[PDB]
Amino acid sequence: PGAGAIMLAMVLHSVGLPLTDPNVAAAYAMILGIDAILDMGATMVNVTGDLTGTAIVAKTE
Amino acid sequence: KYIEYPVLQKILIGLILGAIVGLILGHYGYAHAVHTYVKPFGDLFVRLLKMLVMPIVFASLVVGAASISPARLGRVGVKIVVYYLLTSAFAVTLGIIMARLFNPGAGIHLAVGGQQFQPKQAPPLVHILLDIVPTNPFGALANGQVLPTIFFAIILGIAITYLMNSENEKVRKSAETLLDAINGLAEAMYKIVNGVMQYAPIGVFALIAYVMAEQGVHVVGELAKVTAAVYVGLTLQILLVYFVLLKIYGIDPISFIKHAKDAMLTAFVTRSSSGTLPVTMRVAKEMGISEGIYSFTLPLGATINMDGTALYQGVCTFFIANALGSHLTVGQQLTIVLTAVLASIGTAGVPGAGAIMLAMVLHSVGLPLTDPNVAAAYAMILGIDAILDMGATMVNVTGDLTGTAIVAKTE
Amino acid sequence: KYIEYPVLQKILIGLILGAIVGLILGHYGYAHAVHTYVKPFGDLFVRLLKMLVMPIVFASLVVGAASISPARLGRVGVKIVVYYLLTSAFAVTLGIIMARLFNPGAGIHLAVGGQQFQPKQAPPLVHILLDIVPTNPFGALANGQVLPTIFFAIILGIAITYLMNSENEKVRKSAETLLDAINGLAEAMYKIVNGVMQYAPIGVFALIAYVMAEQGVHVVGELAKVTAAVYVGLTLQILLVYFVLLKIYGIDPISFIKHAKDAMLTAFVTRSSSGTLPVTMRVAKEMGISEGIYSFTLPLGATINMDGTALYQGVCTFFIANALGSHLTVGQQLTIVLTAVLASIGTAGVPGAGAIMLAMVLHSVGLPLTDPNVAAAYAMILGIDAILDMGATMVNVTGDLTGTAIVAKTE
Amino acid sequence: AYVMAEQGVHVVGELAKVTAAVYVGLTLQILLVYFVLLKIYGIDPISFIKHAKDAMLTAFVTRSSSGTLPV
Ligand SMILES: N[C@@H](CC(=O)O)C(=O)O
Ligand SMILES: N[C@@H](CC(=O)O)C(=O)O
Ligand SMILES: N[C@@H](CC(=O)O)C(=O)O
Ligand code: NA
Ligand code: NA
Ligand code: NA
Ligand code: NA
Repeated sequence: PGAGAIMLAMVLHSVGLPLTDPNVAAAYAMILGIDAILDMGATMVNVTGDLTGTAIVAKTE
Repeated sequence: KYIEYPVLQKILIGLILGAIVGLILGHYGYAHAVHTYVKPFGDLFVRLLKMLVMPIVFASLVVGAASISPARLGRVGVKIVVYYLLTSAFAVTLGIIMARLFNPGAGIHLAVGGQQFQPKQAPPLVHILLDIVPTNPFGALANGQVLPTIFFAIILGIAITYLMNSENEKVRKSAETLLDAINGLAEAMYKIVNGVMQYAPIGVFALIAYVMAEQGVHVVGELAKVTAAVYVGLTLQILLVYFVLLKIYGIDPISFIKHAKDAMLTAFVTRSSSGTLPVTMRVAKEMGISEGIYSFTLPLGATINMDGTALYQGVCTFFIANALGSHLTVGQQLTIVLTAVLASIGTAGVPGAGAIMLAMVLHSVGLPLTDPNVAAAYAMILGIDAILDMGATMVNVTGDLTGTAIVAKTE
Repeated sequence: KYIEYPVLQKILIGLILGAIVGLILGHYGYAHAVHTYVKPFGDLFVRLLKMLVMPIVFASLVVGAASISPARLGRVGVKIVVYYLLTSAFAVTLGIIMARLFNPGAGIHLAVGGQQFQPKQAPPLVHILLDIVPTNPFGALANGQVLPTIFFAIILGIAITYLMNSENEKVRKSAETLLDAINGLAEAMYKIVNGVMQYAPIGVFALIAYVMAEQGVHVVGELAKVTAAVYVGLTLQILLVYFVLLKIYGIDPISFIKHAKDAMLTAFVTRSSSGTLPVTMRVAKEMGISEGIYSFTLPLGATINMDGTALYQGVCTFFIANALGSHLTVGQQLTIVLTAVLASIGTAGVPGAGAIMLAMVLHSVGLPLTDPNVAAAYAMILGIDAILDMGATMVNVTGDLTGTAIVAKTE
Repeated sequence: AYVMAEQGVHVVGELAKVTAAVYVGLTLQILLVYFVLLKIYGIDPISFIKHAKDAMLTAFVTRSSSGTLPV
């Protein structure tokens, strides 16, 4: 759970914004407060696409 | 090589210039370049200004407690305290009354729902007290320790004094040799505090160079709203309270700022009351106040009386409760004042420790630091921080000087 | 009970005696027993000689900067600087030109082939300078800190001078009391520095008792050859550079070592410029140099001008390049100079910190320390180290007296 | 590829000589002690290395008895 929210950092760093700047971290924080609420829907489609990835490959094997 | 242009010209010249060099280089993303190249010159300034604090506070206080009555320290003190608290207490309610008039934080919707908790609290008072009495004064000196130094120099000056009215007039010889040389030092340091101060022009340019590059950019929207209510609030303390308390105690308000700036401007750009002190003290002397007063109301004020911190502490505490829509109202409004006085008395005398203190006052009301949106909002303030810190410090100091001058025109 | 046989007899007496007790005790495997039994006496000497460094450096400078014009400090400084750089940069070339003349390391076959890497570099200059300004000068004293101390006593001395030129003749009284009592101290230290130095005969005996015991036996084969190359390189800096710069500046070259040894025989046997300095300074005074010079050019050179270090740092860099067969040639020979200077300026004033710096100079050229045969070769030098360290320090110090006496004959 | 890259160059002077001393010492344990104890115990000395290498060429290159063991 939410290691994706921690990972969100990597993807932030790739573009401009760096984590050190208060308003970067200010916004990220807010997101870290809505996080497991996202994480729910997130995980249900991390797995649903794992099942469709299996079923449609074995329907071809 | 200037050769010597006047200082309050070059000082005020580098201030308005490096503020623009800083803001331009800052908003064009160079603030790191600025923190590489410029910064270390605005450092050397504060470096030299610190270098003096330890002798100049110890020396000047031995002398000044020798050249005043034990009776009168003890009156000037109880005076400065009950004046210090009253000024500090006013600055909070003058902050609440600015975040009520303005509205920073409101208009960023972000509420949250959990407290207190439980919570904790208790400043270990007993230990802070026993602590002003140092156990090696050589020690105390040797590593910062201004408050425990005070309580020595006061004890020493009082004892030398006593040595001079003693029967055997061999000791009164020694008693003089000591107190002369001690004054030798103190006097010397006030000469060095002019030395540095010809460096100030550079140091002042290169300080708001860096402070304006690396945090001007953040003065935006609802954060900008926190600046204005604080700034317009600090420059309302100056006018509504000091000039009034100077006028009332019949000391000239405009001649007072006429003493200056020197310490008003080293307070602003350094954002260090402790680093200011030498300059702060040399504008006590140069304005004629008595040494047995100013060398003990100013090193105590440099920590205990931070009107400018406990103002921003008021209005920052409002911003983070506004951004969450938690309306604070009767009881808390009143327990902000108490605790932001506390939090500033409180704060240390160095850069943005007032902001770190801001945590004690938040936790005092509902909101606790752990809750992401609490912290999200606090983080934002931690980006407008050094910009508040400047004005905060310049009033933390100007309230010390008016405190001094107004107590000493009664004594 | 000697009762008092002459000092340079009894110090030169235990020197040539204890080098023989030590080599006999050490090559017959006892060097442990000698670091048990003898050593605490060679120690107690360096103990006593340290004890003074702090007052004697502080007090004397205050006085010497008071007793001269701010102008002339500024002029004796820039001089001593551009002198010191120049002496140090020759000493590497005179070290290169000795490990070219001898051949230390070549004749041991051990090659390796991986560099640079990348590599790194940049002494943080900004911060070493800003550091010479201490922020607690009580502090700085209270713990070693010689360079920050210098930057105070110079500003204090200068401040006092100005106080004696002030209208109010009550502060001129205080000013005198101070500078007088301060000179009270300085003077006193110079008396105790004779106290010890009657102990030096024992101490010198008991220092090379040990350094020769535990490191003589290693002066063998390719290692003896770096010794010869450095030692013959060192007593040829003395002759070709000092005596020549002394003659030229019209000061008597033989009457100069005739000032001595004292500072020449504590520098050698302590291997500490910092522990010497009391004896280094007392033979600046005793030979008639003015205090407003020697109490500022001897504590600065005590760290900044290390001729004997920057010499063995060139010929040790060679030894390690030759043992690996890594030939250095055009570009590196010149950037050994630059670096072995930097590395000695550079080195700390205490035992074998120069052998520890040798690393910084190895990595400036190809070889990195990690590779087994670089470190194998470096390990051998760490066993000839305190033996090189002796002469090395004796010329670090001798290059500060000459640098002092030749600048003071110009001022 | 690597062990020769980062440690071949050092086999030089007195160091090459411990190499020679060990290496010629090791291929003389093989001959004088194994082949002889194999012969004597009536197992075929050349048919024994003929078992191999496999365990002889992972033992050499891994420098791990523990990592060899499966082979
Ligand atoms: N740096 C401030 C403290 C603060 O308000 O953050 C001062 O010297 O007063
Ligand atoms: N022992 C030397 C330092 C060195 O060359 O290792 C000194 O005091 O100058
Ligand atoms: N690498 C060796 C051990 C050794 O001789 O260093 C082994 O696996 O047997
Ligand atoms: Na203050
Ligand atoms: Na405070
Ligand atoms: Na030296
Ligand atoms: Na050095």
